[PDB]
Amino acid sequence: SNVVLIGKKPVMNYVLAALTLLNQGVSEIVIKARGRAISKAVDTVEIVRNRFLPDKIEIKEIRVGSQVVTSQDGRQSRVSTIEIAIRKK
Amino acid sequence: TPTPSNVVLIGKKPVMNYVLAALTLLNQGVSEIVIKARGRAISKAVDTVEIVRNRFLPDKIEIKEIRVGSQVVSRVSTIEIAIRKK
Amino acid sequence: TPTPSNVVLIGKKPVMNYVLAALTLLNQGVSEIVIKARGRAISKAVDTVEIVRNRFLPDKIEIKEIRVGSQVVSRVSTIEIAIRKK
Amino acid sequence: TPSNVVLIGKKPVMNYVLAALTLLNQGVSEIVIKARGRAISKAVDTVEIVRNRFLPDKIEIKEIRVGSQVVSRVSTIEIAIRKK
RNA sequence: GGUAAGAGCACCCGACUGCUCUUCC
RNA sequence: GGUAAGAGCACCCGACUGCUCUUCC
Repeated sequence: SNVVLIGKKPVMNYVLAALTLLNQGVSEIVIKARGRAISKAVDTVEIVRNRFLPDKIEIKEIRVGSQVVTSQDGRQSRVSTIEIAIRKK
Repeated sequence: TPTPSNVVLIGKKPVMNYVLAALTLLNQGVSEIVIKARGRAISKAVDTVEIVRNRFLPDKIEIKEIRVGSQVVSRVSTIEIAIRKK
Repeated sequence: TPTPSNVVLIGKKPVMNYVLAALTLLNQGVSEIVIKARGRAISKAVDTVEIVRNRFLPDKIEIKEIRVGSQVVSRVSTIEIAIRKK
Repeated sequence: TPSNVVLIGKKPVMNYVLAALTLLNQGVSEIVIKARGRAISKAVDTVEIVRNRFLPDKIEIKEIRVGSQVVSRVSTIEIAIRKK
C-alpha cells in the first residue's frame, strides 16, 4: 500500500512513514486525510519536502472532496476530505 | 462600483462567515475567487469550498487550482484554492 | 500541478532577519521563494529581495513575478515577489 | 523625466492619485508611477487607489520593476499601468 | 462540536502621545 | 507667532493571523 492515512498521531509518525515508503523505491505515494486532520496531511507533505527531500519530490495531484459520516451521536454529517499524490523526481 | 478583492482569507470565524463572503463575491459578478488559509484553518478552507460547490451552487463551480505551501514563522502550512463558475 | 510555495513574510523587524530567512531557504535547496508584505513593509520587501540578489547571490537570483494587491481592513496594500535561482 | 511619469515623494497619497488620474483623464493611455525607499509602499497605494476605486475594470497593471540605486543603497520601484 | 465567554505567547496591520532629525510661512 | 508633511526612537492602544490554554454548554 502506497497510502499514508493521516490520523491523530504526531505528524512525524506520518512523515517517517512516507519517507520510509519513498526510500523503499515506491515511486508514488498518496497522503490521505479528512476533517481536522486535513492540515496535518499538508504538514506531512511539506515536512517531507522541506526537511528531507528539498528537490527530489513533486506534488502529482491534490484532490479535495466530501463524504457523509455518522457522528458519535448518530447524526449524519458532511466531512471534508483531501488526497495528495506525491512522487520522487 | 469599486473592484473588491477576490480573495477570501479563512481565519478564526465560523465557516458560515467565509461561505457567505465567497457566495457574496460570486453573486456580485466575480467569476473567480481564491480561498486562502494557514495551519489548521486549511480544513475550514476545504469546508468552505465544498460548501460553496456541492451544496449551494451545484454544477456551476469549478476548482481551478489547489496550491499548498509553507510559510516561515518554525513553519506553517498554507493552502490556496482557486475556484470559478463553469 | 502548481509547485508548492515557500513564503517569507516581512514585518517591522530589521531587514536582515528576513534576508536571513530568505537566504536560509535558498541554500537549503528550495529553488523559488516568495517575499510577501503589507502596508509600509512593502518597501522592506523590496529591500529584502535586492539585498538577497545583490549582496549574496549576484547573477544567481532572478525575479520570477511581482504581484500587488489590496486587503480590506479601510484598505492596506499588499505585495508578493517571487524570486528564483537562474 | 517622461511626461507620463508620476514621481512619489513625501506628500499624502491623494496628491499622487490626483496626478495619475489627471494624466489618465487628459488622454494619456499609459503612465508610470516611480518611487524609492519608504515611499515604495505609497507607490503601490497610489496604483491600488487608481485602478480599484477610481477606474474599476479599466486599468491594467502593465509592468512592475524593482531595483537598487546608490546614495548607502536604496530600493526603487516602477509601476507601469495602462487603460484596457 | 458550540454566533459560549475569556487568557497566554508569537507574528503582524494600523492609530494616539512624547522625544530626535529633515523640509517652511 | 503659526505647526504641516516625512524619516527614526520609546511607550501604548485597536484589529487580523498563527500556536497553545481555562471555564461553560
